[PDB]
Amino acid sequence: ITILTLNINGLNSAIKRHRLASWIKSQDPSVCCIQETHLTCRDTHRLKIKGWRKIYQANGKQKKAGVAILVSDKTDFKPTKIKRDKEGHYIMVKGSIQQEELTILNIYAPNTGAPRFIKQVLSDLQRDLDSHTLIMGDFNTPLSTLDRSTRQKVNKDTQELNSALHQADLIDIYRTLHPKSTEYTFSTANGESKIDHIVGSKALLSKCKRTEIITNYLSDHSAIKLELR
Ligand SMILES: [Mn+2]
Repeated sequence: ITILTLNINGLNSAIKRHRLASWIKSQDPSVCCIQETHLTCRDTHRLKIKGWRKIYQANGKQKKAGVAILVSDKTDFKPTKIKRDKEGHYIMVKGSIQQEELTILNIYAPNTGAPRFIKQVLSDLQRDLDSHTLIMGDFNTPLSTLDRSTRQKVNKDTQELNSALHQADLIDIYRTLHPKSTEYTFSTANGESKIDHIVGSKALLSKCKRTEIITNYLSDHSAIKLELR
């Protein structure tokens, strides 16, 4: 299967929804984690993509944040649990694909206090984390020195997040498969950073076949795609 993460930078326009649908069809992911749909909980019906009927969403009441997990019609996904943030910053979906269990946590961290935010979500969802977990999305933080063009060491709050990840036997899959990578998923006029991530259970590393970053015209973030046995 293929799993794809993208911060879409809003889906309140028909044109954005159309171009996203075309891009998804082309990429043909089994499961797609989207951040920043900007859809209100009253507007979630607006997200429909032919070929991806099962769409699980977490949304607040304003046109900000918002996350979705889309599952391909060709994927026989059998859900077992879905947990939605009432504020629209994360959604967890658990289930199986051909008798292989998978836990996916789609996260959009705020641009201030991100590593603290992510650490708190991990704590809140501690009982549902497992040895077949993927945590993906826009963490709004580096995880290691090479995740920023500046090469600054990550701060204390980020170190604390990394320790919490380590205690859960979670690793940065991208950086594990590509240790020397100086790729990025976000930029500004003066620098670049890899703030979008695929984190997962140590036990899933054996199933992780390939991962890559995908630049695109849709958003101010590049996507990350993972192929999983
Ligand atoms: Mn944004």
